[PDB]
Amino acid sequence: NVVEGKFHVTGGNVTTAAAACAVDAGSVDQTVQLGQVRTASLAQEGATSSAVGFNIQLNDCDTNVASKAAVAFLGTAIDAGHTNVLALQSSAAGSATNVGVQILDRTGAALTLDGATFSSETTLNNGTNTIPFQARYFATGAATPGAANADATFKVQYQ
Repeated sequence: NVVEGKFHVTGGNVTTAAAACAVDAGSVDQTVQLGQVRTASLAQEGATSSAVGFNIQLNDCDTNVASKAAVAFLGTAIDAGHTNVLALQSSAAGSATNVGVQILDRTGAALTLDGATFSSETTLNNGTNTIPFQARYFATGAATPGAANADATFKVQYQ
């Protein structure tokens, strides 16, 4: 009686303004294992699984172009009442219900997933910089077992 799955995320720079950095090729397409979580530990709205880390690495940054970077994520919100929780992908094995996936920035806050809400700003050094994130399961009710995969895309904005 578990939910198990992965978080798949792809992304790149905002392309409508100058980019201070290149996005590392290892960060533009990643899959984060969310783990095996018993539904008993996701039995009520608000319950969350232990978060799993993932990073977005930026290379060759020039702080004369911009001093800060942040990341916005886009994905399907699980419902209108939880716009910072990703809906699960469908699966042949039958996907879990009443549970979605959240993306957290360094501050621990779950991020809105509408492509317009940027994470906390990271002050850049020249060269390589890493922006750390986390992913976890979030229960919108009594979770039911089954595959629990989610996907999203990201854009890196410079300021």
